Amino acid sequence: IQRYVRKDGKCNRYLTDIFTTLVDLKWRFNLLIFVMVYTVTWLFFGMIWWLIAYIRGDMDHIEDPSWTPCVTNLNGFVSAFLFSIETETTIGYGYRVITDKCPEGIILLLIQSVLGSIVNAFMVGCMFVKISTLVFSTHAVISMRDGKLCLMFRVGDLRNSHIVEASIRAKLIKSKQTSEGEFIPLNQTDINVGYYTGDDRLFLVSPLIISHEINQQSPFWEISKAQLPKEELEIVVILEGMVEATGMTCQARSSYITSEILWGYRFTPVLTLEDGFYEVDYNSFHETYETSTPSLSAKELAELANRAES
Amino acid sequence: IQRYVRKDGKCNRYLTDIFTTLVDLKWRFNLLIFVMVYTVTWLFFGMIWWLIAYIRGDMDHIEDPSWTPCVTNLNGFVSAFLFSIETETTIGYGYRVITDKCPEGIILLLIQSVLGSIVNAFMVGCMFVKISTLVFSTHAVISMRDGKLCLMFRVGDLRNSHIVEASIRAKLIKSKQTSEGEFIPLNQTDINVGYYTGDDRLFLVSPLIISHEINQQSPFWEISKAQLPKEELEIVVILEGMVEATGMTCQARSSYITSEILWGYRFTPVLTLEDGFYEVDYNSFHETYETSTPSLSAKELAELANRAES
Amino acid sequence: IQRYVRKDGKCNRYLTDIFTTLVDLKWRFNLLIFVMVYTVTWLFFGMIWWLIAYIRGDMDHIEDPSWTPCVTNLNGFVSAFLFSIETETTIGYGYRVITDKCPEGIILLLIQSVLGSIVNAFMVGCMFVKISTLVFSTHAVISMRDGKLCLMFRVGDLRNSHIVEASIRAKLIKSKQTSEGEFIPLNQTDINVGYYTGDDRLFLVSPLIISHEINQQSPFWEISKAQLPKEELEIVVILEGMVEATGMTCQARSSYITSEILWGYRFTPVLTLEDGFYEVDYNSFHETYETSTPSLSAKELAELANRAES
Amino acid sequence: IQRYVRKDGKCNRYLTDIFTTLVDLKWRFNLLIFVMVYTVTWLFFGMIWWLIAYIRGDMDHIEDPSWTPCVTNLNGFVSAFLFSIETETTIGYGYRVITDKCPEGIILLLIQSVLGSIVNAFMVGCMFVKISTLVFSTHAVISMRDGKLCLMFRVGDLRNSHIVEASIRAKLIKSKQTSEGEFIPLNQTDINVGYYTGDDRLFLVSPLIISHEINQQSPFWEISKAQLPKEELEIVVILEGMVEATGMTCQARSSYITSEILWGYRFTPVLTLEDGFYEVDYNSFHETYETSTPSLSAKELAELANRAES
Repeated sequence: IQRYVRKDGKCNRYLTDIFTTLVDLKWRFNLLIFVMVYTVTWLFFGMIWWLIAYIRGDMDHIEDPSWTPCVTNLNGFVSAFLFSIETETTIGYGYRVITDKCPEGIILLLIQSVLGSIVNAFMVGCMFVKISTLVFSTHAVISMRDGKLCLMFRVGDLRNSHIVEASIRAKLIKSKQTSEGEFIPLNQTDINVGYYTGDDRLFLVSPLIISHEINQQSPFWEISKAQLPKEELEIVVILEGMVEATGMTCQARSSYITSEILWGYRFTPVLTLEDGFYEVDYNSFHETYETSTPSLSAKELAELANRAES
Repeated sequence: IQRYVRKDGKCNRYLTDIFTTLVDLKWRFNLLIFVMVYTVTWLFFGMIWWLIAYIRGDMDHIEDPSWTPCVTNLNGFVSAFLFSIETETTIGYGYRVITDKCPEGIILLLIQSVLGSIVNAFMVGCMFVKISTLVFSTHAVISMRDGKLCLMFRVGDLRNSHIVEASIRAKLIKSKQTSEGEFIPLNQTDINVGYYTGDDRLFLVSPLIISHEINQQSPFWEISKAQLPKEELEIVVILEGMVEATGMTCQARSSYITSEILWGYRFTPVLTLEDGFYEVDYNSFHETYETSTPSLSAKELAELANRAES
Repeated sequence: IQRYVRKDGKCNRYLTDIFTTLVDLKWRFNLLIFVMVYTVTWLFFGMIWWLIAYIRGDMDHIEDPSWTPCVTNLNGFVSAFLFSIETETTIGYGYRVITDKCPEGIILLLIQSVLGSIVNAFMVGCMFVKISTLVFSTHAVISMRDGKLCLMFRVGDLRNSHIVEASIRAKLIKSKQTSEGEFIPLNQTDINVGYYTGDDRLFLVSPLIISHEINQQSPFWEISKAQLPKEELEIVVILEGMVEATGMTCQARSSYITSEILWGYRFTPVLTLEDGFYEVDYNSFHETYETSTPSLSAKELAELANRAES
Repeated sequence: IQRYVRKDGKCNRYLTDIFTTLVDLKWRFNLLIFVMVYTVTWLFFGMIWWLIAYIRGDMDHIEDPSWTPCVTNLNGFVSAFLFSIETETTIGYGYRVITDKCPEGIILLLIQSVLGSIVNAFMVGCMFVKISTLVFSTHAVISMRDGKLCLMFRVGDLRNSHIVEASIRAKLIKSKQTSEGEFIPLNQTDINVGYYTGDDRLFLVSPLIISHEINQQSPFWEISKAQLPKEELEIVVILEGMVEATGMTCQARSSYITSEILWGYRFTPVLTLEDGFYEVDYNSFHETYETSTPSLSAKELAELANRAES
């Protein structure tokens, strides 16, 4: 596409996967499907019972002789759904005699019991799996901090709750042409976010600015304001944080195209102490303000520094 | 609050969230709620079942004249809750006929069956999730050790059962002022407790003093004894380890403020080995005993060594 | 063997183990064995009942007298499987009485009930455990990249969903000869695929070329194009990554024997770019087209470059 | 103790942990205890039913001339354990009267139902939790490898399964003495078994000799053969591996002592080729032989080599 990975976390005929994702449903949808399957099974078994009643429908409905046709289930009407409910739900009341010695399809009862236990097991499994928030800045910025040009992207958690001890990874994807003439459509170069020093794992208790220093080994070493607009480089940032309870790393992914990166601006502070509690403005959490950042190349700035040292 | 993370492990209208907290309950609380929901279901079902026979309940309670006004039940006005218990718990005794041929409403027993299965499934699921110790020094200290100024804090296991694969990470939170003049309220800079050499990952069999050397890279590089009181920088130290008995990872957080960071001290001995075993005293683990350590800063101590070189 | 680890992922009387793998069965096989075992348990219960009633199967069956050799149950000798189905499935219809005076032993019912509960409990857990792809290029290649010789192997995600957070680890197993004189049959030397730089934890949208630079530290540092056929060195590469949809860890072992690792070839581009249209074809993933890669030994080539520099 | 951690993996009043130990039982023990629990529940309820027989023992209990002393359950004798089995496991027949309209309390049925459901749920949960190989060389050896002194300890997996990512970590515990005169009784100093080079996650298809080179940073940098016995160094090695089929992490802990470390010893090849195919001999795993090595210290050896080369 134009943008490789979208800003939310997405990059840009099967009868088994539908069953797998059916367990991943809202509780109301799950209970609704759970009642519907049972109702269908009861209705089908009741229809089966009426088909077994074709043998004795009119011969001795109330004659009660020594042999009434071959009475099975002792029910005189098509409303034998009572017998079906009692057999499936294992609540046989005996008002309807389970069966006579007459050779009916007792195997129909064998099917109801196994099917019910199997349907019940499936429903229990579906109930078991079903019952058992990070934000990045809109515009990553470039600013001059502590004598070095740096690339800054802010990270936070919108909710008051924060998933502490997060880890950050940054990958710059852009096309590279090598010395031999090899063209790689999507070259991936990792960005230092403190991995060497162990600074990747950090606390986000407040919204904080993740900083990549531009240096000789950095992918941006020779990036300058002059050519940064044209270059199609794309930055993709993945954040993995283990939740406070039953912690598991959740991948919060964002992207920054050359348009989103801004030169000469830096994020505007989000923390201000009032009455011992630090006001956190999520409205200004993304907002960036102009700073006096040199427009020369980072390598050019280093060369100017060495010239000054002499 | 002025102190960011407290010493214990804490930093300083929803139907689903309360339901999630309810599954996380004591065993006694869980069995109590499990019996209470069933009792409510049985009582409600008894009342609703009583409503169906209201027309024939007084018409012929025991008269049964020529089997007329069939009640769709053989139950009497009082203690008809037995029919509710039989329907919900699937005992299905035939003393009271579940449903007479007279139709009335047979859908009441369908509702009871689905509700009972659903309530049973939810209770089983809540029961399934329910069934299925590190300590830090009160005061961190600084002393001269092995020719280098160092910062030490005790880390111990309260229970004799060991915690394997303990990893210790220390992050110092203080407000940095950049060269540009952009103020960072909560700048987090990592402290090297052995991450490079793999000394970070340690097996704690007894309380062991984790030590960070104050070198050029250390945030404390230029902290003299006079400076340590002045600065309000805070340490946050986290130990993540799994139990020896079971592979369950526990994360224990702790904090240290300038008030609890002492100078010219060293921890006392927790273990003295004699009589066939280590003599373990946790009385002295929190306690410290003073030492004579140069008041000059670590950078200043290296400067003093340079002066000795002259 | 000739090849240590095969190309797919494989390297080259117990009641508990077969039982453990039995839970890992196809859904159809599991439901089939479940219904079959339930039917078998029911068939056995019916047979034991005939033996229990064997003494009174005639004596009071023919007489139909009052409490005189009254049978254990009010059932006939033939079609007595109904009693077993009712007792085991907990239907308890009551046309046949559960136990009578002059019982002749009611112990069988206790055994049947415990066995039935145990069977259901055991086979619900099996149902629960049961209900609750990266391709490597066939031929690793050697190409001249960025002014240095490099060993590169293509990794492809067959699934349209992109694999995320993939870590690559490469180990060269060779018959190392020590200077001491010890001959190590299977000496494992790790290969640097970006571990220090952090490039191992790569993000693959499309099949990408994993590259190892042949430097002094590299195991194949002195390997030569003439000797590339001679050697018996084998490369084992393992990829552990998370799917975008799900965080599932997998292992994909591969082998690159002396013959499979070509010299002078570079991979075929998988991605087709059409005005922002990205197409990934796995038909061309394995193809390699030749380049005039320098055939001198990497160490020899570096030394020649050094001599040229002078 | 004399030895801190034993060679197998061990280092050297509660009503909650007993339940955990009971869930952690053999399958036979779990089914046995469950059947015993069911028998206890039924037997206790049956007595209680005989106690309910106190109010109406024989007034119309047998003869039944009138409804006087109409029984809660129509059971003539103390052997009313048929009623207990029927009520608790929900197979009520009705040959024995379920309830009457003259009872002294039918709360016992409610108690029986709740206890039975709770017992079944607990016994299903226990069954669910219940249903749902590394070895080291007996004595480590210090030998001359590739012209440099090294510490070698052989580790392998007995089962042929291809355990993956068998990361190995070595910690040397000794009573190190500081310049201050305060000696930590246990000082954990990390040993570089490949963590710096990324060689730690070794494969164990063939038993393989883990090698630690002795350099300036190595703990044994100054140790010598004749001086090895006097020292108190204790080496503890922990190996973590995963089985092929996404197996759970398995942690094996082993130890060594001063007299279990030997000089000029090389493990004999665990696998020796037979008939053109290498043969695995777990009998030869622990086997060692005396090899020709120099007896001087590693630091002293380095100084001697430097003197020879000036």
